Amino acid sequence: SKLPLLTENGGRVNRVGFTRIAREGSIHKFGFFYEFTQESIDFDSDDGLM
Amino acid sequence: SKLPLLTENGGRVNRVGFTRIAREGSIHKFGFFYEFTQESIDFDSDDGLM
Repeated sequence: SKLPLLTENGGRVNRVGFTRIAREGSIHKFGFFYEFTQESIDFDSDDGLM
Repeated sequence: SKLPLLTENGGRVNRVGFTRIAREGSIHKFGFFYEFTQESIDFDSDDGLM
């Protein structure tokens, strides 16, 4: 019932349209840290602690 | 009962005929279109829309 049929006289028949879509995404921020003292390094048994 | 049996006298017996059929096909017309304006091209963000 929706086939674009055409007669020998043509005319303004079977017009169509188009569409488009948009996608999006965003970034975020992360981080963490730790703290220490000089003694916690110098007097510790393991010299490879850091 | 319908075998073409023939005797020694021959004669006009067991005549047959033939037939033929006609097939047909035809073509049809199709088409469609779309329209646009100059502003839909010049002011649109996407220079590759067309």
